[PDB]
Amino acid sequence: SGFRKMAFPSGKVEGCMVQVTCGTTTLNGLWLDDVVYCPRHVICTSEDMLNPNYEDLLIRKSNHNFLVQAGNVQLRVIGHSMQNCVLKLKVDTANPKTPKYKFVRIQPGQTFSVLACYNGSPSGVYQCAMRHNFTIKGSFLNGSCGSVGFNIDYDCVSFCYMHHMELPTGVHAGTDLEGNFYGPFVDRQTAQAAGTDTTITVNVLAWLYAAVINGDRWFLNRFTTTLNDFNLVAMKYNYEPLTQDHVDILGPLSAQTGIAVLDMCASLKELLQNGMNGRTILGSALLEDEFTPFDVVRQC
Amino acid sequence: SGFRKMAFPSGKVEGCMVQVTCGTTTLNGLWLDDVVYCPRHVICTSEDMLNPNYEDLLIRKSNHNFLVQAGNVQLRVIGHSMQNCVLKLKVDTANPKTPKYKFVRIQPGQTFSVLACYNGSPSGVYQCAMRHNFTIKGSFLNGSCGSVGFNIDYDCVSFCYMHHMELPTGVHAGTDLEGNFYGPFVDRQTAQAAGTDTTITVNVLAWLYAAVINGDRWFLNRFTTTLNDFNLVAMKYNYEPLTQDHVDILGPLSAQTGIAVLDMCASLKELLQNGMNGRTILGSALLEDEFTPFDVVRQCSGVTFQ
Ligand SMILES: CN(C)c1ccc(N(Cc2cc(Cl)cs2)C(=O)Cc2cncc3cccc(O)c23)cc1
Ligand SMILES: CN(C)c1ccc(N(Cc2cc(Cl)cs2)C(=O)Cc2cncc3cccc(O)c23)cc1
Repeated sequence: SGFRKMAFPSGKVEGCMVQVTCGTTTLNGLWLDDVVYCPRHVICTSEDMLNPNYEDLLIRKSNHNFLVQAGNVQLRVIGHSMQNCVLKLKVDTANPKTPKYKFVRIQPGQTFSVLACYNGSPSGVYQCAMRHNFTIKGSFLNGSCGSVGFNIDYDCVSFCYMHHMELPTGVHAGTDLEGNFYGPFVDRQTAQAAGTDTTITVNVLAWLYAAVINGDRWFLNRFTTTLNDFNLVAMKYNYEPLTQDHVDILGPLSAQTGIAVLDMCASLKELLQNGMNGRTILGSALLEDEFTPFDVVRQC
Repeated sequence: SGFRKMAFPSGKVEGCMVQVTCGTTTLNGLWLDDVVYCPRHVICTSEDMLNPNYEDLLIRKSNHNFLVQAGNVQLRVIGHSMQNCVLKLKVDTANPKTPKYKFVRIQPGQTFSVLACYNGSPSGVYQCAMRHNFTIKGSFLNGSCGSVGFNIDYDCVSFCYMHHMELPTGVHAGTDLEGNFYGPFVDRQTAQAAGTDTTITVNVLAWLYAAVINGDRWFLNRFTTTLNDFNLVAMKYNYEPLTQDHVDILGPLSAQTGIAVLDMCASLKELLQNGMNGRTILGSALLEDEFTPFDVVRQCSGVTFQ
């Protein structure tokens, strides 16, 4: 039984974490084969941060400017090029602990594990998901830039997030492992604000199905709804409109529990329309949208 | 900024995880040096677990009736011994991935990461607190037996938990890597139930302390309280009575954030006598007692681990 906000075994990612130092700026890097990936604003300073010209600032750099320390070893960088907002660094030695890896770009609502690191050494691991405003809510302090999000399915590790900045609202933004920012954000200190965050409707329903598996059924009702009726209620509560694709992906859980997906929407509709009543679902007194349908099946 | 349920990096632990197979039963082991640790109920069949005779099922076993495997590699068993509810298995090859480790037993209210393993392969890591009925609100299925709980201090691992059973309330309990059970539990299949629980007060205060640091400060009030005044209300609401040493542990937080402990105990006392009134603290509709003060220090200072 049981259900928890469980993350992935971080061991693969820890063996790839290095500490990149450029000038007086020190952030973590990700050492994969002969390349060390890190946010390109490592070459930037606060003065340049407003509207930096990275290509201009990069050609003014040489390999003797970049200090990479994988524990007690200084790494001989032999190449510096850019790829969007991710800075890549060629080195003479491939990382011995490099796992089978792949670079992916996730869609909003997808969950991934984050290895929070400071000065190249891991500090902790937690589970995050990509909000629909293209931000994440993880715990990050200054110097955590370069920490990565990932998802280990099979031996292969799917890198999908690199941490770059924290927004004024406290949420965090980043890029895929190719430097493309999630959302409209750019690697500049200029005023950027996060769009209003909608609740993940599909993940809450998947989380509910997990509860039924574990035995909680108080939220269930005899009602059902048409899909159009439910999304009209959902946006009233700042929820995400639910696609037919979302219904199809919730089918696998529907079969195992016997509850129709739209039948489960009615329980969600009543739950929003009434409240938690003090009772809890899986120990949570709120509705958890950080569990994709895949997460529910994998753990249950 | 931001607050998350964060666990220790599992990498040191993953390199100790092995599978153990005795007879028909397969479960997880922990390979440290030339000895692997697994719960002693591996030798048991479901028929035998009704009335087990653990001493006698040992000597019947031979040194080749334990199929231990580290990935595809298969380890060669030298000898076996039982230490309480934990079975120790000597093997020919000492583990080259053995980290700086030590066996610790945590007191209730302590938190620790629990790497979840199935068939000797790590599957997930999550943070658990030792509840005061001595159980764990964790996620476990069949084959999860042998998963261990641990803490990382400096570069030293602290193995503190081993998972054996699942109670019928959906909670879990086990031992302290020396076979010594946590709470009134035995490793047999005969009618064990989880005792009534009390909220960990000190981990609630630290959690509220975190809310202040990450902006959320609605709950603060001008008043202050006193241990005896507060604790009297605490027993009524099935809360832990707050002791002297609890405040000293929370002392660093009160200094770093600037509001007094007994001032903050007041914000809890009013909260536990008025409800949250629809407000959410760090976006949670209920109080969280699964964050020790050292846990939030680890997250508000970013203590790295080598
Ligand atoms: C000059 N330099 C090294 C530098 C480094 C980081 C930043 N920024 C601002 C921007 C980054 C980008 Cl990209 C566009 S603006 C950061 O946001 C850093 C940061 C990252 N994660 C968590 C944090 C938590 C608290 C405070 C922080 O500063 C945090 C600015 C300049
Ligand atoms: C025969 N054998 C190896 C065996 C191993 C474990 C058990 N038990 C029952 C007892 C364990 C102890 Cl100690 C005293 S009774 C377990 O509880 C195992 C278990 C653990 N966690 C999650 C589970 C989820 C579903 C089903 C499970 O069986 C789960 C019974 C027999």
